[PDB]
Amino acid sequence: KPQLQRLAADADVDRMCRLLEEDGAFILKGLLPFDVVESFNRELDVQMAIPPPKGERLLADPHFKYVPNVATTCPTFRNTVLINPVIHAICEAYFQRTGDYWLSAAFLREIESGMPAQPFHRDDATHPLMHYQPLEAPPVSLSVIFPLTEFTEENGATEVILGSHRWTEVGTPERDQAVLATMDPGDVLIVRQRVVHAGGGNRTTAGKPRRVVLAFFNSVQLTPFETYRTMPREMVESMTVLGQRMLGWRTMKPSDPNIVGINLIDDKRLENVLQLKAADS
Amino acid sequence: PQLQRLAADADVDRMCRLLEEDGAFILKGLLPFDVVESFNRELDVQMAIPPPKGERLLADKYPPHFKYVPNVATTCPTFRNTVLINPVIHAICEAYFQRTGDYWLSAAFLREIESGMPAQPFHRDDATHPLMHYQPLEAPPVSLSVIFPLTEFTEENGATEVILGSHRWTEVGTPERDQAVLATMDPGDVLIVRQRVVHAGGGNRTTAGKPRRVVLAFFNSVQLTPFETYRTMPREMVESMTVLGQRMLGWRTMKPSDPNIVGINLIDDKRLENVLQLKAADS
Ligand SMILES: [Fe+3]
Ligand SMILES: [Fe+3]
Repeated sequence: KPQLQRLAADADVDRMCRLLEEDGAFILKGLLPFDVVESFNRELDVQMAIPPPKGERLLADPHFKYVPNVATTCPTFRNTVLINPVIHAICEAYFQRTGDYWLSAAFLREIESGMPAQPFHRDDATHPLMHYQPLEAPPVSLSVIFPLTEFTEENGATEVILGSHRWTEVGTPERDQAVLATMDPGDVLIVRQRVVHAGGGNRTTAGKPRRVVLAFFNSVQLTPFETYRTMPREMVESMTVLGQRMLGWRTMKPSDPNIVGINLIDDKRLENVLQLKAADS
Repeated sequence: PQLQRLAADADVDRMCRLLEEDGAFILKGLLPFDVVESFNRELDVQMAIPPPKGERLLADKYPPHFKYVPNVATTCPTFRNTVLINPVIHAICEAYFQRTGDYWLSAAFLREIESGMPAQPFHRDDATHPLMHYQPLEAPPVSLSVIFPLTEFTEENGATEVILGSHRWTEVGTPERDQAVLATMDPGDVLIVRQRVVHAGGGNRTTAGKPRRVVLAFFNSVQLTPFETYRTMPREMVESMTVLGQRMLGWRTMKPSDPNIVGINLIDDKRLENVLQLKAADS
């Protein structure tokens, strides 16, 4: 059975665009260097060791290891991963027809041993209107998936069904229709909108849990799952322009027919109203 | 067949159906005179202020006669404290968005059509979020146009031209203007227009007098990014609004329908309003 294509991180972007439309997913080898993976990994270690908050936990409410909006608490992600050029070439190619995109969410998941796999699904629950968008419409969401442990047959490599974005419905596909996204930390799995998939769970009996970071880039038309308006100003101005843009701190622009933009106020750009500085401005 | 006019106390089920059938209707005398009146007074203060000389994203694209006050919620207490939380408007919205879930205010701004501007083309309110163009008619609606005449609407001053049922058309095309019926209203009335209905601003034939004045509010599914972002309102202003008002303007976590079980516009796995420890006049 045809497997997921592995690609060198410096591969030409049009093949990745091509692959997204043909297979619906692909893998980049060694996009993030080891030291970058290492820092992010110890930054996330801090948040995991931070005691549990007592209020309500909207998504956490058995054992659900999970760090939300890692961009506010993980400098490596905020300052390096989020702005990674290869990622954004893909995005610009992919969001060609829809226009500006930004970060709807990026959060950590750990999968303990002996957890059942996911059921096959499409990433269309956060914005259910996507369920009704036809395949031909301009895509408005892109799943980017960072392994931070080994992804193996054993621990539950992500399962993808290639080409399945062409289906009208998910239905009940069989596990042996999927292929495995086995990768090493530093690699990245990129999944097109409408592609059917499932996390593998974890069938190790005893051992370290599989750790994945899930990033969702959507058209700026879609409301971000996580709002970054509470980030302190000084933290925001320490980011590059592109980083500020991805986190909803600037005015954006869906493609024409929208000739004006979005996320604006007083008929001005938000960043100008806020007198916003940036690492690279 | 003309747009049906209904009393403000009309039954909501009947209104919802009219949106499926006709696509638009009108509420007569929804806002009392004092509300219309003081809303107008607050507007004239903004019209008295010369437009900025910085960049102006929407105005600059129009000619230098564009009369426009953006996001009136930030400068018109009457809209922010009364009109925007109107019980009838929200009874309609709760029904219209039943299948998509929580909604909020993408935009609410002022237009003034001076004497002598020609007819606006027949369009649909689907340019801000073009993804709306591709949704099937069967999909849960995600956007709703609420139209507030602040002056008299008549055929001479270009009452809104609406084409009933035109949401079921596959294309817009280029229809001629006698296919449309007119939304002649008095101030205090409201024109409710469903997603995908074809319509146009008529223009202004009058040679003198007051420009036709309208406030257009767009209630969208919370899945859709608000056009106007109200995150720069001073906190004190926000906390003097009702909870509902705060939800309308993005200051609280909202919830799209299932299969979204979590919500949207939250942070630290918590509700935005709780992270902010945000009070409200009725909290
Ligand atoms: Fe998924
Ligand atoms: Fe319109």
